[PDB]
Amino acid sequence: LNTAIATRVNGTPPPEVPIADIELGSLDFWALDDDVRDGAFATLRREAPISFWPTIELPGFVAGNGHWALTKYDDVFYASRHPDIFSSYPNITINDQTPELAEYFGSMIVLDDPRHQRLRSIVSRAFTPKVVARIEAAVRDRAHRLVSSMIANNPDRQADLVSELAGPLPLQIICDMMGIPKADHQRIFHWTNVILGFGDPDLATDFDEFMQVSADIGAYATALAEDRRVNHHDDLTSSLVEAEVDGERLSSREIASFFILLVVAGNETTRNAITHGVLALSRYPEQRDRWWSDFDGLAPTAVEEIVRWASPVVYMRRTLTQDIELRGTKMAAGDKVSLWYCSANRDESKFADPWTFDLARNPNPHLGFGGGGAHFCLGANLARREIRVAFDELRRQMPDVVATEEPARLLSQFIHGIKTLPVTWS
Ligand code: HEM
Ligand SMILES: CC(C)CCC[C@H](C)CCC[C@H](C)CCC[C@@H](C)CC(=O)O
Ligand SMILES: [Ca+2]
Repeated sequence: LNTAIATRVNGTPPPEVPIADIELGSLDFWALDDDVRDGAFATLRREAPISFWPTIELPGFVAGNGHWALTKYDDVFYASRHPDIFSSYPNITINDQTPELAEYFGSMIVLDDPRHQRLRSIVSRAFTPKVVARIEAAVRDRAHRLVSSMIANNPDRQADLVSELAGPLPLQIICDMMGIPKADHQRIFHWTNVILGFGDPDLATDFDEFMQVSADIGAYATALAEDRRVNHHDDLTSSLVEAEVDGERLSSREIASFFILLVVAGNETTRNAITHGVLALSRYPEQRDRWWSDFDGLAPTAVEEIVRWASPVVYMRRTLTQDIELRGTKMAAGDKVSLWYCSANRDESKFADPWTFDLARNPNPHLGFGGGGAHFCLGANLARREIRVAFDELRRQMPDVVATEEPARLLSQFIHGIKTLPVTWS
C-alpha cells in the first residue's frame, strides 16, 4: 500500500546496548525506543541476570527501597510459583503502597492466600473457558460494530486503530460484564487511562489529577454497587455486593478496589496486545499472509505469539517474606523483587529464535499472563478470545489493514502501551 509502514526483516536481534547505558530507575530509559529496551534486557540476561535498581521517582508517589530485577525466564517462573516466599503483599508495582492508595488499590492482586482465593472465587466462574465460550455473541458483535464503524467513520480510509477498535472493544466487553451502562463507558475509559498512564504528559503527571480520578472511579463504583445492592442485575457488580468472602459482605473499599482492578485490568491490557499485533503484522507481512490463508488453523498459536510479542504487562513486583538466594545472588526478607515478563519473553534459553515473530510458534510457554500460580491472569481466556475475534473481524472487513506511522508509545515502566496507531486499508 505505499502509505504503509516500512517492512522489517523477521528475526532481527536488538542493537548492542552496553550495560553502562542501562538505567531502569530512570524514566528516560522507558522513553528509549523498543529495540534499545529489548537490547538492554538482553544485556541484563547475559551479564546481570539478577541486578538491583533504585525505584523510579515520579511526582506524588513514594519510591522507597529499590528492587531486585529478575530478567531470566526460569527465575520469573520460580518466583511466581513460590508466593509463600515472593509475596504479593503489600504491592505489585515497585513504588511503596500507602494507606491513601490502599483505599482504591487494595484489591486481591496485592493479597496472598487464603484471602486472595476467597476474593477471587467471587468472580472467577465468569472468566472460566466454559463461560467465555458463551459470550462469543456479545464479543462478536461489539467487535463487528467497531470494525464497521471504523470504516463508516473514515471515508479517507485512515484511522487510529487505538481509539476506533483496540481500545473500545475490550472496554465495552468488561463494562458489559461489570454492568456499567453505555453512557459511562467513555468516562470509565478516561479514568483507567489516567490510572495506568501516570508519568506520561499525554495522560497525566500531576498527582492531584491521579488522586481525583481515583476518587471519581471509587465514587462511581460505590454508586453502582449500591444500586445493585437493592436491584440485582446479573452482572459482576451484583456478584460483588451479594458475596460473603468470609461470613461477611465486602466493605465499600473492598468493593471499590475490586471494581477498579477488573475495569483497569480489562481496559489497559488487551488493547495493547491488539495494537502491537497489527503493528507486527504491518512489519512482517508474510505472517499476515500465512494467518489469513488459514485463520482458524493458525489462530491458537497466533494469539499466544501476539501476546508474547507485545508483552502488554511489562513487570509485576513481589516482596520477600524470607531470605533467598537465586542464581548466586543473596536477597533478604523484606526486599522488593520485580519480575520482568518482557524479558522472560525473549529469553534465549527458553525460546528458539526469540526475535522471530512466528504465528505458528509451537510450543510457546510465554509469560505474558505472568508465570502461573495463584495470581494467574484472571482474564486470560477472555483476552485470547478478544484478540482472536478482533483479528477475525479485521481479516474479513479490511484484510489489508496496515500501520501508516510508528505508534505514539505510552511512557511507562509497567504497561507496554500504544496511545495511537494510524492505520490504513483498501
Ligand atoms: C493480553 C491481555 C492481558 C494480559 C497480558 C494480562 C496480564 C496479566 C498479568 C501479567 C497479571 C499478573 C499475573 C501474576 O501475578 O502471576 C494479571 C493479573 C490479572 N488480570 Fe490479566 N492481563 C490481560 C487481560 C486481562 C483482562 C481482559 C482482564 C479482565 C478483567 C484481566 C484481569 C486480571 C485480573 C483480575 C488479575 C489479578 C488476578 C489475581 O490476583 O488472582 N486481565 N494479568
Ligand atoms: C493486570 C494489571 C494490568 C492490572 C493492574 C491493576 C491495578 C489497579 C494496578 C495499580 C496501579 C498503580 C496504583 C499505579 C502506580 C504505578 C507507578 C506510580 C509506580 C512508580 O512510582 O514507579
Ligand atoms: Ca480518518
